[PDB]
Amino acid sequence: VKSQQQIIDSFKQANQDQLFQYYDSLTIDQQQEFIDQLSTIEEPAKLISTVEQAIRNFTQLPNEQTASTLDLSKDILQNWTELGLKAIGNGEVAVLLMAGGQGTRLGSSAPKGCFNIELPSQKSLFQIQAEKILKIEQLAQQYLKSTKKPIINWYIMTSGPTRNATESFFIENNYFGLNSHQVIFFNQGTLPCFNLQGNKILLELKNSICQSPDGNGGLYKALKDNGILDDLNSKGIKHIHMYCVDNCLVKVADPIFIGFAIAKKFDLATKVVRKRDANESVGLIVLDQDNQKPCVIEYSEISQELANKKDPQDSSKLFLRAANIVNHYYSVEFLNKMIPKWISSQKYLPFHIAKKKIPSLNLGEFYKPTEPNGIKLEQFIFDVFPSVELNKFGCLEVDRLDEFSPLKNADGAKNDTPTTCRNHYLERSSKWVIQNGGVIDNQGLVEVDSKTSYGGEGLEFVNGKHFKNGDII
Ligand SMILES: CC(=O)N[C@H]1[C@@H](OP(=O)(O)OP(=O)(O)OC[C@H]2O[C@@H](n3ccc(=O)[nH]c3=O)[C@H](O)[C@@H]2O)O[C@H](CO)[C@@H](O)[C@@H]1O
Ligand SMILES: [Mg+2]
Repeated sequence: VKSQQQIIDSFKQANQDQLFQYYDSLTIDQQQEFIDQLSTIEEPAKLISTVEQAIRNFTQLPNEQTASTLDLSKDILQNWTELGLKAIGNGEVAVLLMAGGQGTRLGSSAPKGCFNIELPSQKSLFQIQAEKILKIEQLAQQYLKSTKKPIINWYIMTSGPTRNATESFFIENNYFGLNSHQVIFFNQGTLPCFNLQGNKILLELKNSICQSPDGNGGLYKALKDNGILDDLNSKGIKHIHMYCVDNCLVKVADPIFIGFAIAKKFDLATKVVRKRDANESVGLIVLDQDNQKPCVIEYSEISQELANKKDPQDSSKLFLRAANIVNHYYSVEFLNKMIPKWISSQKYLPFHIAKKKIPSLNLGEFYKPTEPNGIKLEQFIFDVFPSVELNKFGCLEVDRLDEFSPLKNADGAKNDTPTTCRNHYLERSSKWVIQNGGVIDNQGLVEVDSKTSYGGEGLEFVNGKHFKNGDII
């Protein structure tokens, strides 16, 4: 621990004198708290240098590293399903939920997982995913003929701001049927916010700097610091499924995805769907021709010309169309070996710059700006992809209508709203029912309860039966 004076000196030597503009006029407790806040920032001069640093030839992945659920035979998919249900039934599968984002585009005070897309069940994203988990645990247990149901640890990464309401939500709901010990919360770190030029850290208040979650890429360090990686080893976990909280269709702990990784012996794998259109705000999974490594090019950093390139083999398609749906597979053995490397260098987790309108101290009191006035920093979870060996990387293309419908925007937008989430969810439910001989009245849509079906299976009993709009099956 450094003394109050030492923390101050270090920030001054890093040229952050603006941070102490009003220091002397603060009470002693405000000064002590400010210093406490400042001391969590490891090596400021470096960080400010690293931020300075922050301020192309791609092609499609080789066929050898790709596979698609829309092409594989029922037997292969069934075999992967079994490989995954076995891993699950043996207590080898854990799930990592990234829920540290603020979801600004959604305009809501509560954490996004608490969001209710108004399905007939009124169930939140969090509840939907928890029943998804209970369900696959049962499917795994049936498959293995176990007496006891396997447990799938659900590690939920929250941010300082989303933590209390998230944990409280789960407690208030008795964990949605899950064992209280299998839902494990841990906070990711933050990074200071900077001025538009990126050389000065912004003051939120006379005695506090503006800070924000360090991006989903800050998960690796949170994993190590919060003893999560330690827990994986102690519980004998071998497989990890990491996903985004906003996907209302997400197949949590999808046995097919896990079987796919097991079958091929992949250290790392990821899911993609066909890009909606040139402008869809999705990263794209490609092969960097320069180093012959898999990687993702984010939607906010790809050139307009490249996002619109037509495919040389087919004019009607976009050349780069493997949209990233934030569904990753990691082997625990790969994480044990790589996490130490990934968090001790900007090489695999470079900062990403995002201009923002940041409510903060005016250069002299608070104020809500109406044009960008600073930058937030973010590390991206996929920046470690090129560190994997190509033949150890897998890319599974899946069906969007069954696996990806994100909640990104408040109602009113054309895409990725509570309304599109709801419709996609009900359409998938209705299709499963109908696909099983069920009959839904015209203009009717039903909801399938995960307790009844994880993803379409076990719906045979629905044959010949009729349904009305809004029924829950
Ligand atoms: C960096 C990244 O993943 N980009 C992906 C993200 O875009 P996008 O920019 O929309 O990312 P989001 O901001 O919604 O974050 C993705 C996920 O990471 C979480 N999160 C984010 C920031 C943070 O500090 N902590 C944290 O836990 C969010 O809670 C969410 O579960 O989803 C798109 C699919 O919809 C993909 O095509 C993009 O490639
Ligand atoms: Mg292939």
